[PDB]
Amino acid sequence: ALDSLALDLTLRCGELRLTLAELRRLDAGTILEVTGISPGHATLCHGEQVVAEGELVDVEGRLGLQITRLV
Amino acid sequence: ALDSLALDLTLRCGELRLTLAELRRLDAGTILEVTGISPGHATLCHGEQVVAEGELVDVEGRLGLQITRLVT
Amino acid sequence: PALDSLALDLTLRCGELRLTLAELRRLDAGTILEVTGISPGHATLCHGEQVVAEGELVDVEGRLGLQITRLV
Amino acid sequence: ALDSLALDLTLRCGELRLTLAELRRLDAGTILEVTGISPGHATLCHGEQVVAEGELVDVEGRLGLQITRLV
Repeated sequence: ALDSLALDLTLRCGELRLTLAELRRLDAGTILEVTGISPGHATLCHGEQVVAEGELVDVEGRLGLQITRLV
Repeated sequence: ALDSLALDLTLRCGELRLTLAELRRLDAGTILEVTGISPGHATLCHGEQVVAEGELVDVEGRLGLQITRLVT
Repeated sequence: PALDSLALDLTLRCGELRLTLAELRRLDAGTILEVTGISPGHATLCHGEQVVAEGELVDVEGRLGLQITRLV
Repeated sequence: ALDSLALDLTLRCGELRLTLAELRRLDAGTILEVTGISPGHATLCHGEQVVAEGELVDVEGRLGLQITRLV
């Protein structure tokens, strides 16, 4: 009777800090380096809490997340 | 001095909805369908708010975000 | 500001060297010339002969990138 | 004019266009993508005139330009 509770989850595929002044100054075409993550890796999140780890995969041209570890 | 505010940003590579039951049935190997983003793309987020859109790139093995648009 | 829209043709500069006309005449394929001004992996961003930024050369999926280390 | 004339040459290892507004807005740590060149390639220039092409080489820690084509 709560098993049916629907959770909005997001894929967190990197983390970084910028100052507000830095963020205001970003232009299209510039690349931000996002250290701390293996490229294509994503964490499955509810808000700030991690629920699962995964890899971004191609599914017939669509984006999929293949779960590698439940957390 | 507010320009000096350090913001914790995330790269968001999509979203999905799962019930508590589904989240409980979830195991290694399961492929979940992702919505809200074209593949190879990501948004730059402060909490739940988008501040930019971009494309994921590889920079000598490190992940990069090539900004395509600032949400301003 | 109207001058903000000014398109500048900037150059990546990977150092410099001085040759006499005789030397440049003698210069054949395969010769390695010593470079001054930068150490390997570095470049300046240049407008004409004016340095406007310094940075590091990176590879972006087979493309050249300049990672800015300082704006001048 | 004589063979003893000394030319100040530069290594051009890429070209790009930014507006002044874009250039004003650049921050340390951001990456600019420089299309139209193979990484490590450089042209040897007198002003805006190409006199040679080559590859950037590391020789015992020191930067060199290995000449591939004379112009």
